[PDB]
Amino acid sequence: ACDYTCGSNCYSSSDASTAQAAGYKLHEDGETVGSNSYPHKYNNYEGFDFSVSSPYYEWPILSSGDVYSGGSPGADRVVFNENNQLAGVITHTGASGNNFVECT
Ligand SMILES: Nc1nc2c(ncn2[C@@H]2O[C@H](CO)[C@@H](O)[C@H]2OP(=O)(O)O)c(=O)[nH]1
Ligand SMILES: [Ca+2]
Ligand SMILES: [Ca+2]
Repeated sequence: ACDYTCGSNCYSSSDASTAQAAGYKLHEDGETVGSNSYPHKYNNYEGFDFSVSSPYYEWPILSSGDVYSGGSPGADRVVFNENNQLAGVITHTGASGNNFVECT
């Protein structure tokens, strides 16, 4: 079973933790990768009801199981905060334009 389902993509908690750890490390070191400069602040324009505190940062989580290193980011993202807490997993899949919807 999937802990997070982003469209057709199936993710386990371990996938989210592995992705979050990579993005958090880059955040703490003040570095970014990719043309879109990940990780970067997530403003929560969508108004998701995150239970943890801000600031929030988005980082790509890949369907292949591989850790993002600068290529195409795909549609899915893990959102984490300043205290290394997972806020949520979201996706562009099933959403209009560049909006996000939450993964189930
Ligand atoms: N949809 C959305 N985009 C955000 C948010 N916070 C930052 N962004 C960025 O705002 C711009 C319009 O969506 C994009 O550059 C997007 O970054 P990403 O495209 O890297 O996600 C947010 O809360 N929602
Ligand atoms: Ca996996
Ligand atoms: Ca692999």
